[PDB]
Amino acid sequence: HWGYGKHNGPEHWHKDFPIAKGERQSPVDIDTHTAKYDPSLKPLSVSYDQATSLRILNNGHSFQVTFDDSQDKAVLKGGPLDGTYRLLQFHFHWGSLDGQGSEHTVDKKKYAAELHLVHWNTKYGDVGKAVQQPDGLAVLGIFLKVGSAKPGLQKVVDVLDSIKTEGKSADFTNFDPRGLLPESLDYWTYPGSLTTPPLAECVTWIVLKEPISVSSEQVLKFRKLNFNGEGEPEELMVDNWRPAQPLKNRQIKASFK
Ligand SMILES: COc1cc2c[n+](Cc3cc(OC)c(OC)c(OC)c3)ccc2cc1OS(N)(=O)=O
Ligand SMILES: [Zn+2]
Repeated sequence: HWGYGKHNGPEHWHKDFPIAKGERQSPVDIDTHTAKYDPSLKPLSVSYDQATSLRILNNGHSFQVTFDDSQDKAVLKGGPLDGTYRLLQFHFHWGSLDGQGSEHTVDKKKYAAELHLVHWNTKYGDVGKAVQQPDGLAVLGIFLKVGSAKPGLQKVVDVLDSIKTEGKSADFTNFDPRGLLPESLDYWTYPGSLTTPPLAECVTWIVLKEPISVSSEQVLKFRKLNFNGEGEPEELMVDNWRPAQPLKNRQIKASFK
């Protein structure tokens, strides 16, 4: 089954998921000199004041915080989107070294990690239906660089000890995702896919220009999670990122000049 190792990593995924070689795969390198300023793009509207986090889970390839998406509590709208998208979860991708870990790159520059906030289009009623649609999901991507600590991330960092191995989960209530956002909401956008299997091409990507800073002590605690389940040979959860895919017939648009 798929993963990020030598024998089951991204270069192998196409054998189980032929769409891995598709026309709108993610992530991509963002070439800042060929991205196109689009003045018709609206500002992002991020309404997270009513968010209700539920649980944090090690799913064997990442860790994720899940939210209550049974109502329009935490929604994303505006930008390139039509309609309302509800926040479902966030998770991270990170590296074994501070020079790698992000999935998207900017002028070939890799960041230490990348935060994905996954939202689904309420027009489709449930996330399972949305993944079958070209505009089903919107993923907000935020880069992490190593520097000063990010205080709003520390509650996540402090609980990772309790979900060290695959399948462990814990109650994780009253977490405010607004503490993870950069100051500016300037963004690039392009049509893309999930970066994990089944790699469905259902995502409007929104990648923020401004990275957030995290401390070396914060990101080191990511690197001590395990891919394996408890009682299996230990395997540190690092480099759980898919490399950049061909842009093919797509245009990256920028909201900022
Ligand atoms: C942890 O990484 C991810 C978890 C995801 C989890 N989901 C949830 C999901 C995905 C589904 O199908 C793919 C579902 O229908 C089978 C479904 O029914 C409830 C729920 C969707 C997209 C995801 C994308 C993810 O990665 S990414 N990098 O493309 O944002
Ligand atoms: Zn992701």
